[PDB]
Amino acid sequence: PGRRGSFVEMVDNLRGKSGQGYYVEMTVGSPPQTLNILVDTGSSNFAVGAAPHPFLHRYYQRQLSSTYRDLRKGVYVPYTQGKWEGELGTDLVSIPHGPNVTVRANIAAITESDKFFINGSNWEGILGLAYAEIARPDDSLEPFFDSLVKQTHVPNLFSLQLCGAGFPLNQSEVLASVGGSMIIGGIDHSLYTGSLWYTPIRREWYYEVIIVRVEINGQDLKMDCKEYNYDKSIVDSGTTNLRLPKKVFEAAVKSIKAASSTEKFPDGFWLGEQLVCWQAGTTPWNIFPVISLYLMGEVTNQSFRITILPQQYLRPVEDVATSQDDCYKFAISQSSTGTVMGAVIMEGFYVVFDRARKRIGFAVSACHVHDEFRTAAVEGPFVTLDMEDCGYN
Ligand SMILES: CC(=O)N[C@@H](Cc1cc(F)cc(F)c1)[C@H](O)[C@H]1C[C@@H](OCC2CCCCC2)CN1
Repeated sequence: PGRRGSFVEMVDNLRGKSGQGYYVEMTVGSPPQTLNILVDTGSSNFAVGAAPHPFLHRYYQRQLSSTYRDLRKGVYVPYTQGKWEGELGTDLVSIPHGPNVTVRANIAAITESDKFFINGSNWEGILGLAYAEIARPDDSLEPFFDSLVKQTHVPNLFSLQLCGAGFPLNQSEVLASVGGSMIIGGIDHSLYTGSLWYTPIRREWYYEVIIVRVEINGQDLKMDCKEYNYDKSIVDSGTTNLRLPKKVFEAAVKSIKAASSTEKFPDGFWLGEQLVCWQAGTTPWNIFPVISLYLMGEVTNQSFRITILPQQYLRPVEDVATSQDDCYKFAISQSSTGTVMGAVIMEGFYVVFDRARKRIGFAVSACHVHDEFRTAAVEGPFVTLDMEDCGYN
């Protein structure tokens, strides 16, 4: 059958890009104050700029909201990239291109920050979509999505289609372009092709999953599967890269270098610091390998795999000389806090965060970037044994 799209009001409600984040429009307070908010499945606090900042064009003004409630408590959140400090309160919140509901939610009003806001990102806050376990100050601060589900009839699920352009976008182009969809309360069948395959959420804190095998162009990386999930593996729209545990990163880059060895790239490229450029239209996608991550299935002893292309893990960037060349940075990097399946990997797929059934679904995205010879893929099943042993304790 033809796939129908039943969530038209929410399709195309995101803007942004992998490097600076994808955001959704929200309103806070009464009368409504419109703010653009970063969608972050890797944290659990809803927070907004609430004081002037050189990178903010607007911010939440609590004194102008008749529905604001002061919780008289400070909050601090330290992320990988940056950090902020603020003041807790609650207020009425809505998503204009979302469900037609208004809920009272916890809001951290950011008063101080460091390396948090991004110049020209066009967002002024963050929506942490993960679970209360990782909320600051503690798990008693109910996250936004929990409030939404408790106060309304919205089903306990959301899905994300992050759309990478495959070329650079300046601030103006981001403003005028659609960056994807966040479907709150459902799955929109127009956003993917093929089947949805589900992996269990191991524990409800981050959106933690278990990787059981890694291949580079079909070649098994052949590491003990616990290495892939040391000390966790998470699905995170708030991180740009695919980040891998140090040892896995070292093995994967050695394999990616070997597969792409018809061209030599500088160390700075592989360290994700330096861009590489090709003459317009000549990027040699075919010399770079595909990367497959096998994920634990819902059926005992079954796994499935998701496969990405270099069009996902090579992130388009503007040249230092703004020429006609096509330039990119390598968007796979090392981590000391486990695997992070960031935005550049989520760009290949429509990802379903099925909280009700404690599982994450993946399907090939209808907006993934590819070429005439290869596409991203989601395939299965594979008979995989002792998959629970892949989890790190
Ligand atoms: C690059 C990075 O830090 N991304 C942030 C969002 C983000 C985006 C951005 F543009 C600027 C930022 F400062 C932050 C994500 O949350 C990452 C961070 C890491 O979780 C940390 C814990 C710390 C304890 C509370 C829960 C979160 C995994 N998910």
